[PDB]
Amino acid sequence: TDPTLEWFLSHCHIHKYPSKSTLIHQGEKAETLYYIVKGSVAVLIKDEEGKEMILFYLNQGDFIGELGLFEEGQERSAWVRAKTACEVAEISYKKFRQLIQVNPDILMRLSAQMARRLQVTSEKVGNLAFLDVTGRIAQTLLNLAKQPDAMTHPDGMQIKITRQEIGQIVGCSRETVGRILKMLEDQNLISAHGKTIVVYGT
Amino acid sequence: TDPTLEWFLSHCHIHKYPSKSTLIHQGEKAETLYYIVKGSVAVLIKDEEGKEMILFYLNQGDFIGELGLFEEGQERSAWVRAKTACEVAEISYKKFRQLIQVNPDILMRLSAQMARRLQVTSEKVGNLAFLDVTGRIAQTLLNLAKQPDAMTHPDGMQIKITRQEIGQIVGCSRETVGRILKMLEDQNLISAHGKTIVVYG
Ligand SMILES: Nc1ncnc2c1ncn2[C@@H]1O[C@@H]2COP(=O)(O)O[C@H]2[C@H]1O
Ligand SMILES: Nc1ncnc2c1ncn2[C@@H]1O[C@@H]2COP(=O)(O)O[C@H]2[C@H]1O
Ligand SMILES: Nc1ncnc2c1ncn2[C@@H]1O[C@@H]2COP(=O)(O)O[C@H]2[C@H]1O
Ligand SMILES: Nc1ncnc2c1ncn2[C@@H]1O[C@@H]2COP(=O)(O)O[C@H]2[C@H]1O
Repeated sequence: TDPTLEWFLSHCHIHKYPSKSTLIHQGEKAETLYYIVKGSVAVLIKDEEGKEMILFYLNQGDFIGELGLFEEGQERSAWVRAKTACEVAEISYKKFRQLIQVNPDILMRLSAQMARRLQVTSEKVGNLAFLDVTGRIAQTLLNLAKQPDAMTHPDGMQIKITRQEIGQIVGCSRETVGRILKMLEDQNLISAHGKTIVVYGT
Repeated sequence: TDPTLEWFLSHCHIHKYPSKSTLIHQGEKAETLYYIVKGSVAVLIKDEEGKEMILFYLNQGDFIGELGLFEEGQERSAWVRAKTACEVAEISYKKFRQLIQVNPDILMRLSAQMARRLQVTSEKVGNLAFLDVTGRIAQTLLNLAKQPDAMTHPDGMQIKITRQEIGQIVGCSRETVGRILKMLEDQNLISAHGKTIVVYG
């Protein structure tokens, strides 16, 4: 098994949250670090009109609220809401700074996740800068197809995903998502089989 | 004037890069960490057609090429180009991982810069998703006029930047930048005094 996590978790409080609950309130003062024992979450930023953007999906095995760890007086950089019911560990920054001196691997794992997040977020900047809505929705589909949650299909990878949520990822209305998907079918690039979406040539 | 940082540099091998040189190409196998002693660099990504986007500006006191540190077999995720002449400290991941075990403070310092970079890059995501090109150019000029290299001017603040570099930051053609600037002058919000730009306010 993993003694390091075990060791890490023995210094945490664990708490459970129902689906759709807000784990992190943007703007708040950061003093605590979190680790997802079970579940999945969305990280998201808002427009001044209430519009929500989904930055990132995090799951079992992810730290959360780590960005304020390295400087005192930081505030949460974004919102995090419980995608499913979650089981979440919690430890203060101070205590977590102490664990680091005993075993820096826990910091390595955390920074490993920051590095990954930075790479992917950077790619998202690129999509936003270089691609129109159509292009962005295509890359979004290709990426979801590459996920392990992607069911295998004769014609390609099969994903299940809401239009609304596709909109929150690329930054457009769900109506716009729908019209674009319908065009991608016509172009014979995907299929919209009721619930799922089959991404051809994946 | 910093015990840990010197301690860190003492293990580094220094290299100098002339302006406009590329320290890191995207795709390379990551096996080295960098630290900027002097100078400034641009981190950027290219598009399949060659269009360039500036992700971040890094300066004296910034690690570079740290994203490949935590997993092996990784590849450099972007290009880093010398914006000026640079004095850069360098060290292998292998030897760097040992510095961590000896003193994890050096990791905390590294990780602290990574944290900031994620916040600012997520902010950029917001910028691009919620603001039209006009919006982004305005915001950009403001941010530039709040810089320390922002010379002072009686009408406001003055900055020196090309339209090319403005489009690389906000993601538009240099012909788009020009057109938007003309409009900002029309609104008496800036002045195109040749090379430089006066930002009223
Ligand atoms: N671009 C991103 N990719 C992944 N996780 C993010 C991103 N932006 C913010 N987060 C997470 O959102 C959390 C909310 O507040 P913190 O800044 O405390 O810590 C944050 C990060 O863990
Ligand atoms: N630039 C944008 N234009 C429209 N909706 C956006 C934008 N950026 C983010 N969104 C969000 O994306 C969501 C997708 O579908 P909704 O109609 O539910 O509501 C949408 C908005 O909240
Ligand atoms: N969004 C970003 N903000 C700051 N620095 C970045 C960003 N994206 C990439 N870099 C730097 O670009 C470097 C090039 O390759 P690495 O992945 O080795 O390490 C990278 C980071 O140091
Ligand atoms: N979406 C974009 N459209 C056009 N140029 C872009 C875009 N995103 C980044 N760029 C870059 O921005 C640069 C600014 O001026 P150029 O026309 O010289 O070349 C441009 C491109 O390399």
